[PDB]
Amino acid sequence: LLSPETIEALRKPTFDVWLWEPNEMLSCLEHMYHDLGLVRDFSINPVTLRRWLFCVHDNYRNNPFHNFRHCFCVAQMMYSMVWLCSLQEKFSQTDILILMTAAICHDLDHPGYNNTYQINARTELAVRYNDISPLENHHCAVAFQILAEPECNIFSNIPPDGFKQIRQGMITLILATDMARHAEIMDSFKEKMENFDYSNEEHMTLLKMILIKCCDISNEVRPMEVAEPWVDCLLEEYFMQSDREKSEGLPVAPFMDRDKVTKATAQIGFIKFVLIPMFETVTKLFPMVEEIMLQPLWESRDRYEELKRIDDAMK
Amino acid sequence: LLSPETIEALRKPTFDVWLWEPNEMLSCLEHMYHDLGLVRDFSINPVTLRRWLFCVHDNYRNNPFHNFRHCFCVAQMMYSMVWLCSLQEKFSQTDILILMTAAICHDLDHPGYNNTYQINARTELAVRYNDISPLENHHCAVAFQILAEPECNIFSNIPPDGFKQIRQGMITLILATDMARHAEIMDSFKEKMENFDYSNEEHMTLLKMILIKCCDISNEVRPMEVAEPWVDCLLEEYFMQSDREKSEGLPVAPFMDRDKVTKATAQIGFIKFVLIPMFETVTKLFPMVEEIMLQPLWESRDRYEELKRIDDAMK
Ligand SMILES: CCC[C@H]1CN(CC(=O)N2CCc3ccccc32)Cc2c1[nH]c(=O)c(C#N)c2-c1ccc(C)cc1
Ligand SMILES: [Mg+2]
Ligand code: NA
Ligand code: NA
Repeated sequence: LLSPETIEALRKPTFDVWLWEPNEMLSCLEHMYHDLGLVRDFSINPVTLRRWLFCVHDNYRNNPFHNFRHCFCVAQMMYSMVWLCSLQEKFSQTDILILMTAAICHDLDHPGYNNTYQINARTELAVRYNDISPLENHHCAVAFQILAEPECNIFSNIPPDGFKQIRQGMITLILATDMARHAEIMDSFKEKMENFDYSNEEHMTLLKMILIKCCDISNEVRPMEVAEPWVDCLLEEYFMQSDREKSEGLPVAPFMDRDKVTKATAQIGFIKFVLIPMFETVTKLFPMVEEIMLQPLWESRDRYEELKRIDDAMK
Repeated sequence: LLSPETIEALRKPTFDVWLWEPNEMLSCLEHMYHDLGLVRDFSINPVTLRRWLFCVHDNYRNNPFHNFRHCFCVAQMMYSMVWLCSLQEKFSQTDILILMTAAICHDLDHPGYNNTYQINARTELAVRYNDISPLENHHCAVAFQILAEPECNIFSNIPPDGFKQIRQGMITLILATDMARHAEIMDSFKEKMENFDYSNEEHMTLLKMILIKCCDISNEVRPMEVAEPWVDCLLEEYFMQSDREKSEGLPVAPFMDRDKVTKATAQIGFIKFVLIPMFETVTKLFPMVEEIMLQPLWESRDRYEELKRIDDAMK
């Protein structure tokens, strides 16, 4: 249970996610729902909220990166963004609920190997989802198989009008965390940014997809003490893919090959080309993000480049 | 064995489809992949082609409408419009192969209850496909499961690069048979119709989708000896659903309700507001479409609107 200091600390992207076990992180997730007013406002059963989170945890696998601790991070970032940008002013509790609950469920039952792998290798998955985000489809399908189980049904006191709405909302947001759609989504978002209209449901739907996207890859925003380990974790998972592809005679992405990559090169690429554009467009709507999220993205890039000439002198 | 009155009758849309038993209709679909070049071309095995088709028979269901026979009508109709329109000049044999093969697999394993039931009943299927064309994804999914079996893999001898173009093609096509996407498809089709261009893959891709749709719903193009028994069938399914749907508290469509439908009324709008204006914008690119198809339609509309006043006098 929760230290009033921690209680404060948890809302900030600083927060050291490595000082926490699973079952403590679960106690943190429980807190966020209570704190955000979700439990009161959607008559969530407090036992059933605990049981669901266990049910959820249970169904993430032990991958180097795509494990429960990713999910917790993404959630905790969404919670963080909710306080930073005062999102409870700009969204309904039913939107807020959707964001949190998506965030938690978004990379569920991840097998460790992305869609590219799923597709190329004709996996039962990609067969079953016809090469359209077989992962991210599955994530949802699990997410609701879980919620179907009455003891893990935290929506049990929401009537069908509510549920239908949340279901669509979650399914959108989870499916947007395929990166194949990153520029697609980022373009459409910039288009609507010219004259952003908090009245306009398509604008908010985009905004929401962005927010979870920001979270689905916020790692580097955190302190580097905290952030860097994830990179190793990610790479470890990546090389674990390519080795199996190189084995089975399947395509290998340049970002996933042992020989071609370095930690320093790949992250410079990702920070400058993917992250800072996304967190820039979002800074337009919420200025308070420059300071808290762009700053330690700028720093993290400045570090990786000094680490680049150190990767270049050695080899 | 096929008599050459049959081998003549198959290439045109009149072809009566209630005569032939299953094993005989398989022979027709064999004839078509030899006759259209695809056996000679794609190095297709002559026994993997009779296994894949006997297999594909086993994985339709005994549905009042959406059955193997529906699969035959649509492909046999799809055959009819290769000669009719002379599509072997405009389209590649890849495009010819996809279109044929899609037609054959397009409503695979249909349970006889539409997207709107699966979803509203929160059925395993709907949960899995997240309300996104639940059936048209399931059909496509069952398809490529047969063609992953090595004793049915007709594409065995095809490259993955060819297979990958046959994949992300047959896919695009079967997901277009969700009439729920009808409106959306039509309008994007007339968007290109302004200035049509057989060079462009997209315009050509859109064309391909249109063509296959016209087939799923191509019953009243046929002679009303042949064409009218598919409105006793369609409704036998439609009612079976709306019996259970009322019986499980679930919304019922007007158009499926027992006591709001009389065959005639149903097909008049289904002809006036769906079939006619589709085939009309098919005919701008291929004029011979007018003669053969838009005719037996216009007359089936007349036939039904009189059949209407026999119904209206009675009630
Ligand atoms: C080895 C390079 C590390 C670098 C670049 N890399 C980018 C990448 O692999 N891909 C492959 C598909 C794609 C589409 C558009 C842009 C990039 C990429 C992955 C990544 C990086 N840094 C990160 O902090 C995170 C995080 N979170 C990710 C990351 C984030 C999400 C997921 C699903 C996977 C990886
Ligand atoms: Mg994911
Ligand atoms: Na687990
Ligand atoms: Na069967």
